[PDB]
Formats: sequence, structure tokens, C-alpha cells
Amino acid sequence: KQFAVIGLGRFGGSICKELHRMGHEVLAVDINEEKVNAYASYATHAVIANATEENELLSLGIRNFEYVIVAIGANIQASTLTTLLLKELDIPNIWVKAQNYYHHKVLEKIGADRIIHPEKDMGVKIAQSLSDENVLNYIDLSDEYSIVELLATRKLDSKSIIDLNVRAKYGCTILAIKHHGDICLSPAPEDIIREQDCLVIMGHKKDIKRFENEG
Amino acid sequence: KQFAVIGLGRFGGSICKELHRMGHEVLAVDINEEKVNAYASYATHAVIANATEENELLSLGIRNFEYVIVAIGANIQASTLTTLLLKELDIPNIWVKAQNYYHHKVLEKIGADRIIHPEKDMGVKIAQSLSDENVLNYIDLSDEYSIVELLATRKLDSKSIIDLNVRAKYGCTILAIKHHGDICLSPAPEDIIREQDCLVIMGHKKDIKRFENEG
Amino acid sequence: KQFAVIGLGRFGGSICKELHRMGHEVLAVDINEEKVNAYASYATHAVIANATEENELLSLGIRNFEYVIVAIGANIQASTLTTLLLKELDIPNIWVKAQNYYHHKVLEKIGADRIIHPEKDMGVKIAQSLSDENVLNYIDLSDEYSIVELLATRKLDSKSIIDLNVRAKYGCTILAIKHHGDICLSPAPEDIIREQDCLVIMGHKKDIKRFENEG
Amino acid sequence: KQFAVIGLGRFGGSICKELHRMGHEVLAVDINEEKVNAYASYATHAVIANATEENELLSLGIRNFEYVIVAIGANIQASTLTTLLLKELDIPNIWVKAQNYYHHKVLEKIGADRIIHPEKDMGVKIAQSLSDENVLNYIDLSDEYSIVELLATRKLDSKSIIDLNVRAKYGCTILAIKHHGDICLSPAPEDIIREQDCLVIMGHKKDIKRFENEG
Ligand SMILES: Nc1ncnc2c1ncn2[C@@H]1O[C@H](COP(=O)(O)OP(=O)(O)OP(=O)(O)O)[C@@H](O)[C@H]1O
Ligand SMILES: Nc1ncnc2c1ncn2[C@@H]1O[C@H](COP(=O)(O)OP(=O)(O)OP(=O)(O)O)[C@@H](O)[C@H]1O
Ligand SMILES: Nc1ncnc2c1ncn2[C@@H]1O[C@H](COP(=O)(O)OP(=O)(O)OP(=O)(O)O)[C@@H](O)[C@H]1O
Ligand SMILES: Nc1ncnc2c1ncn2[C@@H]1O[C@H](COP(=O)(O)OP(=O)(O)OP(=O)(O)O)[C@@H](O)[C@H]1O
Ligand code: NA
Ligand code: NA
Repeated sequence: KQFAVIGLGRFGGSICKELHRMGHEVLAVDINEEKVNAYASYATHAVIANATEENELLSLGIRNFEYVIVAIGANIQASTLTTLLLKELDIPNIWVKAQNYYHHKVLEKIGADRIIHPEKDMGVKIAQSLSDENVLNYIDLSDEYSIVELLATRKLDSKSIIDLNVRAKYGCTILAIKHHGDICLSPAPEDIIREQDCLVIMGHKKDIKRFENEG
Repeated sequence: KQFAVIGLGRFGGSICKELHRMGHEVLAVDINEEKVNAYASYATHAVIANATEENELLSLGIRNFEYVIVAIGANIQASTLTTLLLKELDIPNIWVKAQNYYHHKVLEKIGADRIIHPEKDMGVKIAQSLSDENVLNYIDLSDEYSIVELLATRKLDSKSIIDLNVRAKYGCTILAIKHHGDICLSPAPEDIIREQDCLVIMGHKKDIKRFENEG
Repeated sequence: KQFAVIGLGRFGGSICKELHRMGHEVLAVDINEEKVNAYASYATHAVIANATEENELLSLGIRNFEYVIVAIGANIQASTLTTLLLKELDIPNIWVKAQNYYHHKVLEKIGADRIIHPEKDMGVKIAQSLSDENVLNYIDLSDEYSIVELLATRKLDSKSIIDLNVRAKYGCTILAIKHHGDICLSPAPEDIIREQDCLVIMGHKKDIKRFENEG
Repeated sequence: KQFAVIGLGRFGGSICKELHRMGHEVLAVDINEEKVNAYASYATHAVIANATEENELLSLGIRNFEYVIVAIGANIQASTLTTLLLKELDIPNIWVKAQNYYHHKVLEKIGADRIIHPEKDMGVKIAQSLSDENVLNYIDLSDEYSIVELLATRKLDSKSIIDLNVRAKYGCTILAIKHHGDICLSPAPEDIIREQDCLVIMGHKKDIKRFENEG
């Protein structure tokens, strides 16, 4: 797999550094000279180029990349023109970072395979942690079911798993308990719940909220 | 709970809209007139103010907010001077959006309770999906254990749960299977695995990668 | 018919002045204060507004206009987001002025009913007059047939229509002859051809060029 | 014929590409480095130069060109100083693209052989098509007579030429009928008029409008 990342910002530069860490061939393209010099050591190849130009895009050998990530999310004109060129060049996978709702609609029309909202998705996840401080990290399996990594309270100290009627009353299944950097995978009844550490739970979205308030 | 969000960007405006959707009192503060007019309907109170000024900050009644989120991640001077004022005003919870590694170190010194990297965290999660297309969304329970929502392949079609020796060989536990918008919570042996839909699994980080390659 | 012209440039301001001359209700929208003040007397209604904003676009009553002309041809971001909003608002006819080939392709994707190249079409017509000074104005009926308003040469002076074997040899039909501000519609054989005045001809594109060189 | 085009914009670059297509020697002059690199392949010779400088203008051998086209229509100072130099250098034909009415008056004073308004002429032609949707393209032979390429309506279907009394009542002559990419030159009575395709007509300006309303 050969990856090309166009636009070395906070979001684009993180993809370059992570893919280079995993041992992947990454082409880092940016119009800024200082950005390319900073990410020259964090990419297989770093080029100072304008992606809105077809002649400069063909000089990179961009047709040899299966995945191209257009991480420009503040210039709609630069973002939409780039993916119009890549779609014309028959790139199998174009992932674009969008800015707002209207930018999302343009990229969907001109054939962007996946459209990403990094700050919008994180802001929704952060606002869930602000509203309820008991949660630490959650993953939405669907619109009604989710896996929530809860934080243990003071009332849950010295409590066994069989004491908590999550399976019967709340209809939720405890998945894993982490104690002081040691994680217990699929605990069996019964285990004593320690102080304020991680507690992974799975259930309906409304059912987990009932467990937090009651227990 | 009263929340104040300072800086209505892509990240800050998403927290305002999500907290207002949940029914929370949100104060939206921005130095830009156009940003405040756009988010006036998505916040309980929207004020055009400079947060680096103590006199303007005290005019907002900012001492009445338990949570203040400083969502300025491109102006380090504006971000660090705001949280210095809020720390001086004894705000119990200050959550700051950082820009790079050096901005993270300054905010840790001047007393930021939680420091957030929205684009850096999403770029790491996106790069995991680029490297392995079988994964869809994952949550890191620890540095060695994670819950990965896999995507079913063609070889897993018409296969039962008991046929897959994930519990014995791979040491991984299947958590939930979603079929065409219908999610089965904690499936029992045995269930037929359908076509390319969601498949939630839990196990060691290295053990899940073995399951993807072999099966 | 109610027309809205967005962008009062050299091209947009000409549509406003011509439609207002014919007695049509024209809404002139521009983001520049000086442009609106200049065209306030040449439009039924002139508003200073940003067309990329949906709230400002709905304040104009833009849903009441059958034809909206987006005459912005130097800002691709402003041009493509305006027509995305108008397409979302179900405007029956959206005519957009494009900048280059790539801007033409974006507007075709997001549903522009007619795309106009004013300078590109005039430059092609002007370059035809530079290459052959005998022509004055031409209209392309098809890719092989055209009506060319020729200019009479010195060798065509004191020549009758029957003397010119355009119908038999060249396969071209003389349409109209203009003499000193007096235009003769469909002349009959034979009429004396005067000095260097207009001479409208119709025929194949290659056949007219043979007539110019030989006669 | 040797042509020089000064200013490679939307209008100037179209003249360069069209004249180069016809097989003419074109000198493309622009002050922008990126414009010259783009049109280097579409011109015989492309030079990065400032046309307001006499020393740079004489380095191009501009005295060897019969036609010079000054396609600068947004900088009046650059446009008027260029044609003052070319008039001083005794260029036989100087064609200048103007911006407004006052720019047209200056160029007429300092000796511009032909002054062109590309957006103003297209805006007038476009506004004629907006006012009456039956017309497609027209050419003004004079102030009272024109050739209009009409669009066939539903009431003109299955109608013969002799049925339409354009020659007797309206005083208009049908010139050519185009059917599905096939163009009939000077049709003879009688031909059946098909569905909504091109229909070229010639007559007085007021007489054609009567034909559209009645038929
Ligand atoms: N036409 C272009 N071609 C290549 N790179 C470009 C182009 N235009 C902008 N860039 C670069 O893309 C990077 C990211 O774009 P920008 O800063 O506008 O977006 P952003 O949404 O604010 O970024 P992020 O949130 O990832 O920090 C910048 O380093 C910028 O220099
Ligand atoms: N001193 C300040 N007080 C209040 N708001 C401010 C101040 N300085 C900047 N802002 C606002 O904060 C918002 C977000 O800041 P900025 O755009 O610099 O950061 P960012 O990291 O690029 O944002 P995001 O990624 O969330 O789009 C902007 O709307 C900006 O106007
Ligand atoms: N978002 C916008 N909303 C409304 N008007 C706008 C907007 N952006 C630009 N305009 C106006 O549109 C007009 C024409 O746009 P612009 O000058 O960028 O294009 P152009 O192709 O150079 O124009 P022209 O060739 O017709 O002179 C200008 O008067 C400009 O102020
Ligand atoms: N002094 C100069 N000498 C040569 N070229 C020039 C000079 N000044 C401007 N130009 C170039 O002339 C070109 C056209 O000029 P400009 O863009 O100002 O006019 P315009 O009327 O907006 O153009 P168009 O409608 O053809 O796009 C531009 O590429 C510009 O760089
Ligand atoms: Na950002
Ligand atoms: Na123009």
C-alpha cells in the first residue's frame, strides 16, 4: 500500500507520522516550504507542490497511489479542486477532510469516497464527556447501543460483580475492568470493584444512563 | 451544569451545538462577529468578547461556570493567556484544545485540567483504518487490549460462531454482530455470519491482527 | 419573469442593465457596497449581501425568482457554494459564469443548468477576425456550417450577384447585403456589389474560406 | 501574420489558444510567471515581461508584429500605457480590451484601432436569451434587422413551411432548419417542422418578435 497525504496540517501531519511509524510508503505534499521541511523526516517522500495544478500532480506520480488523503479543511477551493483532479485521474480511494456541511455536500457530488470531520467528531465525543463525567471513552456500535468505558465511583468500591444486577435489571453486560494499569479481560463473577479506575460496559444507550444515575 | 465555550471554530462550535442539543446552558464566546451571529441560535448566550482581557472576561460572569472549554488551537498566545486568566479566577475545570507538543507543555505548566488534540487523535484513528481496511472503528482499552469493530469478509460468509475458534486459538471474544441495521447484543453459539457488515471483537492488540490475516 | 443577478462585475452588471432596459424585474446582489450603489439605479432592487450564506440568501426572497444568474467568475469557492445553495433551494434555472475548465466541471457536477464562458467565447470569436480580416461577425450553426458577415474587397466592386458563381461553384448562398446603413434583405439577381461594406453569406465552413481566397 | 497577445487572462489566453490552433505565430506576453508557464505550450513564444516598459517591449521584437492585442481589462494604467507605447512604435493594428465607458474613451483618444468589451457584449447577448427563451443565438445585421436562431415549440410540430405565412404576413424569411444534428441549408416548401430543435429565421427585429408570440 502506497499512501499520499496532501496538506500537512495538524490532521494531515498526524496521518503522515502514524503511517510512517507503521512502516508504510507515504508521500507528503504541501504548498508550504516550512511544512515540507518539518515532515521530510516523517515521510518517505516530501514534495513542495500545489495540488490544484494537474501538471504538478502528474509530476509526483500520483497515479501510483491507491490511497490519497486530501487533508485541506480550511480552503474549500483548494480541497474541491484537488479531489476533482484525483477523480479525473482515477484514484481508487480519495479521503477528504471537510470543513462544514456545505463543503461535505460538494465533495459528495464530485466523488469523494470518504469524507472526514475531525474536529466535529471529536467535539461531539468531548461534549459527551463534559455532560457526564463518569464516562471516559465510548464507541457507538449503532444509534441505540454503545460500549462505554465508565469511571468507578466511591459507591462502587468493595462491590462484587454479582452484587451489581446489570445483567438482569439494567440489561447491560460488563466487558472488562482495568485496575491500576492491569486490565482484566472478560471478568467472571465475582470480582471486587476497586477505586476510581476504568470499567468497560456494554448495553443500550438509555440503559447505561440508568446505571450511572442509580449506581 | 453551566458550560462556557471560548472560540467558536470547527471544534468549539461542535461542542456548543452538541451541548445545546442535550439541553445544557452554554455560553459561546468568540472574538469574531460573524461566528457569534451564526452560533447565536445554537447557544443559550452568545457574546462577542476577547478572552485574553480580564475585564471582558469578568463581564461575562465567567466565575459562574463549572466547565470552561478554550477551543482556540491556532493562536498559542490567545490560548495560553486565556487559561492563565481562568486559572487565576479559580475555574474548577478548564479544558483546552492544543496545537502541537510545545503548546501542550505550556498548558500543562499553567494548570490546564485537560488538554485535547482533536486532529491528532482523529489522524491516528484514521491512519489505523487506512493501514487495515478490515477495521471500521476501534477503542483502546489499554496499550495492549482493544475493542475493534471489524468488517466481515467474503470468506466469513455462511460461517458459524462455533466454527471460528477465536476463544481457543486467537484468544478473542466476539462481542456483537450487526446485520443490516439490526444489532445482536452478545450473540450465543452459534450464529451464521452474513456478508460484509459490522463484527465487534475484543482481545489483545496483537491477537486481533492474527485473526484478520488468518480469517 | 423575475431575474436575480448575483455578482455585479463587467459581465453581471451588463445583464442587469440590459434586462432593466427591456423592462424586467431584476434583483442585483453583490458583496461590494460600491458596486450596489452604482447599480441601484439600473436594477429594480439592489441588495448588499453575501450569496454564500443561506440566511442572507433567504432574506432576499430568492425562492421567488425563476432565473438566477451567478456572475462570479474569479472566486471558485464563492461561485460553487452559491449554486449549491440555489440548487438546494430548488431554483428552476441557474446560469453560472465559469472561470476555467476545472470550474466548469465542478458546476456541472453540482447541478448548474447552463454554464457560460464570456471571455473564452469572445476570444475565440475575436481570434477568427484576427486570422481573416475579411470576416466581421459569424454565427456557428453547426460544426461545419456557419453564417459569415463578410467585408467587401476592391475586386468585388461593380460586380453583379449573377457574376459571382457562389451557388454553383462554391455552394454558398448570399443572404443579405448592407450598403451605407441600408440593408437589403434577400437580394435578387442581380445587384451591383458596392465598396467595402457588409456582405452576409451562408455555406459550409470550408466553402466560405474558398470564396474568400478566390474572390 | 504574426500576432502578439499581451495579458494572458481568460480573454487573452483564449486568443492565444485559438490562434495557435489555427496555425499562427503567437507571442504570449504576461507579467505573471505562472500564466506564462501555463501558456508556454499554447503559444509559439511565451515571455515574462512588463508591457508598460519600453525597454522590455523592444526586447521582444514587438515591431515585427502586425497585430498586437492588449488583453488587460482590469488595470487601466497598464492598459493605457501599453497602447501608448505601441502607438509610439507604429504598430499597424492595436486591439485593446476595455473595462468600462471611461476606459473606452481614453483608448480612443490615444489611438486604439479596435476596442473590445468581451463581458459587456456577452452580457447583452445572454440577457436577450433570458428575456425570450425561444431564441438561442442571434446576430445583429443592423439596428433593425437580425438573424435569430429560434427554438421550435410544441405548436410548430407537424407544420409545413407553406403553412407558416412568415413571408407574407410576418415579412420574415426562414433560412435553415437543423434536425437532430443534421442541418438543412435553405429549405424549400414544404418541409415538416419537427420537435424542439434549431430554426434559423431572418427578418426585422420587431417582426421576429411578432412571429414568436403568435406562433
Ligand atoms: N493547494 C494546496 N496544495 C497543497 N497543500 C495545500 C494547499 N493549500 C493548502 N495546503 C496546505 O494544507 C495544510 C492544511 O490546510 P489548512 O491549514 O488550510 O487546513 P486546516 O483545516 O486548518 O488544517 P488542520 O486542521 O489539519 O490543521 C496547510 O499546511 C496548507 O499549507
Ligand atoms: N482571543 C480570542 N478570544 C475569543 N475567541 C477567539 C480569540 N482568538 C481567536 N478566537 C476564535 O477562536 C476560534 C477558533 O480559533 P482558531 O480558528 O484560531 O483555531 P483552530 O485550531 O484553527 O480552530 P478549529 O480547528 O476548531 O477550527 C475562531 O473563531 C477565532 O475567531
Ligand atoms: N460571495 C459573493 N456574493 C456576492 N457577490 C460577490 C461575492 N464574491 C464576489 N462577489 C462580487 O461578484 C462580482 C464579480 O466577481 P469577480 O470580480 O470576482 O469576477 P470576474 O470574473 O473577475 O468578473 P467580471 O469578469 O464579470 O468582471 C464582484 O463585484 C464581486 O464583488
Ligand atoms: N503590465 C502588464 N504587462 C503584462 N501583462 C500584464 C500586465 N498587467 C497585468 N498583466 C496580466 O494581464 C492578464 C489579464 O489582466 P487582468 O487579470 O488584470 O484583466 P481582466 O480583465 O480581469 O482579465 P480577463 O477578463 O481576461 O480574465 C493577467 O494575467 C495579468 O497578470
Ligand atoms: Na483544525
Ligand atoms: Na473578466
